[PDB]
Amino acid sequence: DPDPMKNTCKLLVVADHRFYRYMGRGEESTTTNYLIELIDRVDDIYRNTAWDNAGFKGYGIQIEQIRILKSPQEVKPGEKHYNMAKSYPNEEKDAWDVKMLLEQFSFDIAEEASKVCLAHLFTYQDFDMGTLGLAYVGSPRANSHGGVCPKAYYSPVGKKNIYLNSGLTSTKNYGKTILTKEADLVTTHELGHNFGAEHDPDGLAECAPNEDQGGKYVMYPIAVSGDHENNKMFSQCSKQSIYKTIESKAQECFQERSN
Ligand SMILES: CC#CCOc1ccc(S(=O)(=O)N2CCSC(C)(C)[C@@H]2C(=O)NO)cc1
Ligand SMILES: [Zn+2]
Repeated sequence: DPDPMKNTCKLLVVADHRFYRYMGRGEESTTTNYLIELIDRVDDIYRNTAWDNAGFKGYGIQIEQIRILKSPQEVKPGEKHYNMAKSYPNEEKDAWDVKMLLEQFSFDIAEEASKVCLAHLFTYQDFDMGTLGLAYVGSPRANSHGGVCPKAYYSPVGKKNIYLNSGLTSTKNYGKTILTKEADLVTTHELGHNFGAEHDPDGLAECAPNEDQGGKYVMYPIAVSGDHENNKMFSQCSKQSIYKTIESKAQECFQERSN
């Protein structure tokens, strides 16, 4: 039965200078409110999900710290940063290579990252191939590096400890802002990875239903529209993975739900 004291994954949420400018209209309060609202709607999905299809419910996400980067991190030659002005590795792209950004962000946020269940990056960058978000997959194993619950690994190159309790979401795709309902689902799904779910097996009918049965679930490998019933829910495939992970990791790094 869930532990009321250990039922919530507290977030560090970062809005880099891009999201701030283009989603928050250059306003800190606007940016802050947007993401408080976003995470709150993502939390409705999680909290209301029964991972064992019965009483293993109530588990959610809350922001512990929001950080708004009103300004890019200035960079001289031969040095990089996730919230730097320029994209990496190609300068002449709208966006970073998604995997390198997640990697960069995790290195830069390392000191903060160790203090929280999860760290999440919000950005406004048009990644190639319609890519919208990325995150490390959690696991019930104690040594797992990735997903819920910070676990140090030393980077000899980085000259410090890193935590892969992280993920990111962009609200820009094919040259435009995505829909609010799309953004909610990008974050649900990345946090879903963090929480331990791999993508749904697309040829398995129970975990990838046809439209007439409510459509695909949120861990479907191709961005869902959010128009169909199942789009905002977790498949049984996702439940079984996330359940195991929560069952093991809640005692480690989950906290009490705050008002
Ligand atoms: C709208 C919506 C939705 C559900 O969440 C998603 C988040 C990212 C992607 S993705 O960026 O399109 N993509 C799918 C192919 S594998 C790759 C890593 C490229 C990525 C993903 O699954 N990230 O978690 C799709 C759905
Ligand atoms: Zn995914």
